[PDB]
Amino acid sequence: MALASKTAIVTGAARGIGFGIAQVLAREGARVIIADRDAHGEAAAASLRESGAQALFISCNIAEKTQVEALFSQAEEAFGPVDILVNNAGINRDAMLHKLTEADWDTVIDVNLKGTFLCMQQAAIRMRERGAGRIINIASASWLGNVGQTNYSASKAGVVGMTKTACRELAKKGVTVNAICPGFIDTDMTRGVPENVWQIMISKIPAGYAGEAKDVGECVAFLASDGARYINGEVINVGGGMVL
Amino acid sequence: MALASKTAIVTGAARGIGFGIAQVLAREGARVIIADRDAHGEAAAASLRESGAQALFISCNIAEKTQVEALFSQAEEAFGPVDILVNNAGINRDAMLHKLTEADWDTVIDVNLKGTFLCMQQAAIRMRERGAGRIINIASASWLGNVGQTNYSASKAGVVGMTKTACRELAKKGVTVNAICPGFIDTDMTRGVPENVWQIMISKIPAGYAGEAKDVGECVAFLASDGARYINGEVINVGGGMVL
Amino acid sequence: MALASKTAIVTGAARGIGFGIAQVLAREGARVIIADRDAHGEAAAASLRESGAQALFISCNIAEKTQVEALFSQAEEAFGPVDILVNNAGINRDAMLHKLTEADWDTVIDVNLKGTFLCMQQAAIRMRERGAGRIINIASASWLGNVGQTNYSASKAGVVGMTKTACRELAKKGVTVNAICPGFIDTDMTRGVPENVWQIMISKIPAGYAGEAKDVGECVAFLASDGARYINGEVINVGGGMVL
Amino acid sequence: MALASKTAIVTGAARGIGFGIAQVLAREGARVIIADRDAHGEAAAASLRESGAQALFISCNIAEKTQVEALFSQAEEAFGPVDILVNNAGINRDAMLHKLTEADWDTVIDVNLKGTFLCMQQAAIRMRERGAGRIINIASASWLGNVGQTNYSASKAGVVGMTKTACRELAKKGVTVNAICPGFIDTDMTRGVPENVWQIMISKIPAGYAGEAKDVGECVAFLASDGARYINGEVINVGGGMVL
Ligand SMILES: NC(=O)C1=CN([C@@H]2O[C@H](COP(=O)(O)OP(=O)(O)OC[C@H]3O[C@@H](n4cnc5c(N)ncnc54)[C@H](O)[C@@H]3O)[C@@H](O)[C@H]2O)C=CC1
Ligand SMILES: NC(=O)C1=CN([C@@H]2O[C@H](COP(=O)(O)OP(=O)(O)OC[C@H]3O[C@@H](n4cnc5c(N)ncnc54)[C@H](O)[C@@H]3O)[C@@H](O)[C@H]2O)C=CC1
Ligand SMILES: NC(=O)C1=CN([C@@H]2O[C@H](COP(=O)(O)OP(=O)(O)OC[C@H]3O[C@@H](n4cnc5c(N)ncnc54)[C@H](O)[C@@H]3O)[C@@H](O)[C@H]2O)C=CC1
Ligand SMILES: NC(=O)C1=CN([C@@H]2O[C@H](COP(=O)(O)OP(=O)(O)OC[C@H]3O[C@@H](n4cnc5c(N)ncnc54)[C@H](O)[C@@H]3O)[C@@H](O)[C@H]2O)C=CC1
Repeated sequence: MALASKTAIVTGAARGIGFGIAQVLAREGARVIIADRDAHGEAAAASLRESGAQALFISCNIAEKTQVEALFSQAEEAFGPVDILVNNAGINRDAMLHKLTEADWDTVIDVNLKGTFLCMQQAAIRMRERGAGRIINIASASWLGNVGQTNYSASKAGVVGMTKTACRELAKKGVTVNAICPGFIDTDMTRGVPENVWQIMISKIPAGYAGEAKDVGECVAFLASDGARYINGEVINVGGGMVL
Repeated sequence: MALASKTAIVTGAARGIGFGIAQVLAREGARVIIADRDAHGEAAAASLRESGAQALFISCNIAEKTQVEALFSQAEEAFGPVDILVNNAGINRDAMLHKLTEADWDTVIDVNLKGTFLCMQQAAIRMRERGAGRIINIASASWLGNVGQTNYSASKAGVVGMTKTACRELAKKGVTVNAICPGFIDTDMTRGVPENVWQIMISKIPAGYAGEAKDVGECVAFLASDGARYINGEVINVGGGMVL
Repeated sequence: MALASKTAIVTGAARGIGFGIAQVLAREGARVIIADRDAHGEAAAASLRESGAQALFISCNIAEKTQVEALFSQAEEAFGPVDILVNNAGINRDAMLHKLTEADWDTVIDVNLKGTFLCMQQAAIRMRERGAGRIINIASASWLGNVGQTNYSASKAGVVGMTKTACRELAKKGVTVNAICPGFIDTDMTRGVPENVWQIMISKIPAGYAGEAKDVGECVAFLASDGARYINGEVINVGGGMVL
Repeated sequence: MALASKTAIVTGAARGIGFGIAQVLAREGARVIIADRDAHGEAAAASLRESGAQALFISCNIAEKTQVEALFSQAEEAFGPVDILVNNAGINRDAMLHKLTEADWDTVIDVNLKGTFLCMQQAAIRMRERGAGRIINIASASWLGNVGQTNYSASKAGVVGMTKTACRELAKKGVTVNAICPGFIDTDMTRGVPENVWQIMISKIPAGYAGEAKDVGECVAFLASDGARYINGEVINVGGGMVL
């Protein structure tokens, strides 16, 4: 029970990787705020409660500062000081560089990059006064480039930059800020693809299988623990050796 | 005369690194569009003309798609197909993570990241049809983190991500896309800093001095030449060995 | 008890980081072989036994293939199949590039690089047949350069290269191979340094203090567990955010 | 004529990449020492002389300190102070990690890593007193791992480590030390492979073709010039965007 008596916000935790992260944190004893724009977040929180954990859904669009301020206020009123923030919420609006619309650019930056910043900021305001904390950002293997992902790669590389900046500003205050880059993970987004394509992606992964949400969760749980106090500003790939 | 009969757009070329880049490109025979939001860009273009080069100022705010579309239209009407794009325009609005205003976040992302995207997009639309081209993005040593630069580091890491994405999309079309990360360069932006700070930055540079605009220019000119056809998706530091 | 019923070899585990790693692995239930060239390794093993763990010292100079073959034979006779190898043993013989003697070059490469290879090889021979395993190499922040460390940086960068190579060869066989780069850790090697130097290294560490052996140990224990099955070929810095 | 009145040693310049580098340096006006263990080096030097350049073959096995000392003595007696050292000489003795013989390990480290060190050392002794110089090391895309190349990847990552170390020690003395990582280059070593295999390797290169020796040469020539004085400790890939 490595995270007993700790409070964690996981953004985008209604489903997929976020939900897997929330399960693992809950398994290790954390009180978990499921922060999501979608109301299925209530079902995710309920699922954690049914397994014996303490959990609460808070509706939040991370791209809106006032909603993010409200998320942190409410979270702390309910479960006390936020020890752990996991910035997992994100979207794709893929297109080739020459075709990408301004709207599809704007929206991906707004959620993945700005939204992540807004949450990091709220965590930082609080954590720097308490002298403790964990911020863990979910980036992507696409941060060093991927076809069709000018907006997404920009946003996720941006997240890595902020991660490293925040490490420098907050490390002396007892806070760690790290990034995880999932490789190819089995979720709803990756499942709905022709089976021939799936096999091509698998053949790019030296380990020979797609990861699960819980593989990302295990790495988050480790970075969130006291044993990872000296890991700061890192980018850890969770992709079975896969070089995108 | 490595760039004879080539047309280059250099954004942010009214002063500083951009102007140095434009000088070197002009020295190697390029026709140079000085693209800048500031009207001093006319004086910069005039200075190149007085030295014997062909040059033209076009007023442009790279954050506005319609102005960027106009920049490329006019550039091509005047000097023919754009062979080389140098995305140098950028700004700082520094602040610690816990203090950074939403406006200061927005503006830096809008210029450095989105602006760079808009220009890359216009270049890509054209260059992929011609089967030739050079895109060179000026990032920063701050892309892997720097105190006070949550917004700036996000934006510049983002530029690195897009650079690598564009390399993957465009390399087979005979186009290279690379990034230069200047370290500490002597310009108007770095000169207007307390003298105590300047000395701290100098002591971080193994070479023992601040670089000049022309040092960045020389690297741009090399990447722009036919001899660098096989360099693609690279991040080259021009910082006298400086590890930020 | 994440490593119950697992057998681990930790090279260089008589003292310092190696001994800390061995403690943490033992705490999580592993049977630990203390492999070291120094006979104080018997005391380290005894200390683990006195705390309730199973542990055995085996004398070994990792630079000698025949001794490494003997280490693995004996280890397996005593505690059964080796599930985990931690290549921690290493030395410094620092000197500026222009002064470094051939003997001091030879010895550092022989231990840090070749020794690590020999042990990796023995682990690989066995692990690839069993379809399971963990190899964790202790590299150094010096792998991307450090004054006075031509031989050491060469050796540790070399270790990173082998780590990534081995990930590619072994991942499909259910084995992970990862590297940890400690930053500045408080051990016998770092304590025996002029006090003026110590203070300079501390001022480079954003966290504000030198790490302990157990900080490296916690990261090893995580990578050795089933929860890190999808982390492969990584280089994880354990240095309180320190950029050397 | 960017390198007029400069003296360059290129190791391994009897054929392949080394010979291409020597051609480009000679084209830009350098006096070139072809340093090689093979006597075909005399023919390579003769070929440069027939094109109008000044060139000299010196027999040298870079793994032997006394021969390297002799190489630098003779080179300077013939063509005056060595301004540029290109450490290109290297070998492969590939094998899987579990099969690699001790002899094949030893020989690759001895040539690629130790040999490169010995030459760097001789250059450094001289260049640090003169207050000027260029060292350019040919590494490989394999430095971040490649199947069957435990020894080669170790050796080439090692070269990158030394490169960065030497940058830190020598930058303040007006010397730059950089590394080039060729991707997939058309030489005698790469030509002797079944044509079906070659096409698979080509399809992994975003640029869509294999590089030539002269592509590496162009990058060396640039780094060797005065225009690259502010590039130091860099690893530049010359591989058409190819991520190994
Ligand atoms: N699927 C994969 O294999 C990989 C995923 N990632 C990243 O990991 C993270 C999780 O991805 P998945 O589970 O695959 O995605 P998903 O789409 O299954 O889940 C995303 C969740 O975030 C929420 N969300 C979206 N926009 C939001 C906003 N503005 N405010 C609050 N919540 C919002 C959604 O409602 C949803 O519940 C994302 O950041 C994704 O980009 C990175 C690499 C690979
Ligand atoms: N000076 C340094 O040490 C470093 C500079 N950089 C980057 O290099 C680039 C140039 O830097 P400096 O010359 O120091 O900057 P500077 O501030 O001296 O000049 C920047 C130029 O860019 C133009 N510009 C700004 N926003 C624009 C827009 N939206 N549209 C069109 N033009 C615009 C400005 O009008 C100005 O002419 C910037 O992107 C900067 O972030 C990166 C690392 C270090
Ligand atoms: N302390 C620090 O801040 C850092 C340490 N490291 C690395 O961490 C590892 C451990 O370092 P410390 O515990 O600080 O050093 P240490 O010198 O205190 O302990 C080294 C141990 O390894 C053993 N060893 C040396 N050569 C050997 C050989 N040929 N065969 C078997 N055993 C051998 C020694 O007998 C000793 O027991 C080393 O590889 C070192 O390079 C890396 C970065 C920072
Ligand atoms: N061919 C390729 O695609 C790639 C080559 N490289 C590296 O680039 C460099 C040149 O490669 P190639 O031209 O293909 O090699 P090559 O095998 O065609 O030529 C290498 C030259 O180095 C010489 N040499 C070998 N050992 C020596 C020693 N101990 N002292 C002095 N000279 C010695 C040989 O006699 C030969 O003339 C090597 O370091 C190689 O590992 C790296 C990545 C890809």
